Amino acid sequence: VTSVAMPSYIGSSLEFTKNNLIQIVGIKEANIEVVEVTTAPAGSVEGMVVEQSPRAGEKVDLNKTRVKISIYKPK
Repeated sequence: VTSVAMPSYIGSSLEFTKNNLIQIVGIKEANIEVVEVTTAPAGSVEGMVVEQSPRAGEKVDLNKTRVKISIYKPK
């Protein structure tokens, strides 16, 4: 079975998170969706990962899972 635990990316930059998934975890670029969210916990920095699917430590299948990364982009 080619399923690993999802790293915790909350608080990291999008660039780090995307390239970690691709180069270290082995997720295909096609299976990463980036969404911008307008709200985030207090202290969040614009551009930072504030939510992720799968959640930290949950199963991610290297070929099946559609990874979703939410980035804080306030108005």
